[PDB]
Amino acid sequence: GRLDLPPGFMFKVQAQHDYTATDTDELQLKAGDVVLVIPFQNPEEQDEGWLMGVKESDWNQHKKLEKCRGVFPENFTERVP
Repeated sequence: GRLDLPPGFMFKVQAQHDYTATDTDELQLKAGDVVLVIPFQNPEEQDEGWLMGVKESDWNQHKKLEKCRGVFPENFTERVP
């Protein structure tokens, strides 16, 4: 996939449910998905219980992550050590 990693990135997470998100910049998660926790552009754009993360596949497009950026409920996902 990508050659470089996203700056500010935190870690990889694993969804535990299928949350269909349909927005202009939402993050669709599927029960058993892989998403990376990254620092959004601002916390004022983040919701309560939802953070800015990108899917594993999207990572491959890290080249244009700026267009892969999305949001997802952390309480609906799990942290991957």
